[PDB]
Amino acid sequence: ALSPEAITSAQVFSTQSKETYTYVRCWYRTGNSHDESATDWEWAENPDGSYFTIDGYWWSSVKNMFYTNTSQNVIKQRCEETLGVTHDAADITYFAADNRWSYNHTIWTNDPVMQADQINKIVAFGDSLSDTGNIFNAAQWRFPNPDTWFLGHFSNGFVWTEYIAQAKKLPLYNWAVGGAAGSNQYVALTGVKDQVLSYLTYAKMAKNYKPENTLFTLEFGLNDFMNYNREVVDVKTDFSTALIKLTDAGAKNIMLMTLPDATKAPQFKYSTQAEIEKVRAKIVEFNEFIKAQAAFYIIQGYNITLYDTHGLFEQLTQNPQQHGFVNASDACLNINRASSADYLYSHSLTNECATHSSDKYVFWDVTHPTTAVHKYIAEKMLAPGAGMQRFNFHHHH
Repeated sequence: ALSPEAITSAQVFSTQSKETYTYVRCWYRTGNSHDESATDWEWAENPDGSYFTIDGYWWSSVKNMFYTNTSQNVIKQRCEETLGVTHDAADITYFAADNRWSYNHTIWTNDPVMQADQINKIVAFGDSLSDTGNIFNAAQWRFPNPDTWFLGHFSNGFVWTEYIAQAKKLPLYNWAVGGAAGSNQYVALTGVKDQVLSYLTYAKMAKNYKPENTLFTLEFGLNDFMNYNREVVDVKTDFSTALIKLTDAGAKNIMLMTLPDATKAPQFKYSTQAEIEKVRAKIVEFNEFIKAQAAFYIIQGYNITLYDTHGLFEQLTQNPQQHGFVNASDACLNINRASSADYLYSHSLTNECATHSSDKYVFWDVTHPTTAVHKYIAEKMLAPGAGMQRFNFHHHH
């Protein structure tokens, strides 16, 4: 496909010189709880009510990104003042757009010249456990259905990387691509190493970029073993290639996680016991490769953190009450089958899930965890002595 070395320094100068402007689309949850995924938007405004604009330049290889010097905190504030949402689950997100026909484009705040060693952004690689909108924009906002899945997330709200970024007051730049059944119809199945290569081309257009100051998150293989029936040896090769690529490019801070036992998801109520054991054995074997890769990069001198998401998902499915949940075996939504077509449609919650609330359910659909589970994983990764102390964070009064 495309590599950072294809981009010349003449092209970097030429792209950075094109100082233009764009508008910001402020999205918000219209409902007042995580049970309701529906979103709406308004354009960001200045304090006087006139349309807000950001100066900067655009760059892409095909999937445009806007680079600005306007701080991420300023943009969020402008969206919060414009919408004036008075409910608790506003879950506001913001994107660059010239007009109503444009899709959601990431805004990247360029780094300053005066830079030390503090973490100044989060960069996510992964699948439908991390995706915040990449398959959604490729599907022209049809997949997953925005009435039932929260604006491009394969959940009813924020994913675990977004809650980590909120807690650390950092921006999150997502490269994760949802590989859920039916995703292959919008973009062809590419490796996590292709997400690293795509990232690297965008970071080459960024100003004053120091990859040692990025917190990278990497989770892959769930969709590869669940529906793309990949072999452990091939996912191992794609995973290790990606880590060689990231660390050769100067990454120093990486967060890794084991895969949860996918076979516990409600979709496996419609599977054979043979398919259960086959999928489980792949995960168990691949988790041991994730653990070895982490220990290898710790000995090489990198700042690695590893989180046992698998151990947590066992505890959650074994005894959901012990962790603040009520149900760990059923889909909150009234979906009684495993079909790719179901992501194209809106669905009601079951009577049982409307009674307990989606915050008490482990699973949102037949595959994916609820936003409450994502928030729980983030809380555990954030806990004192759970590993994040090894990263250089800024303090905020």
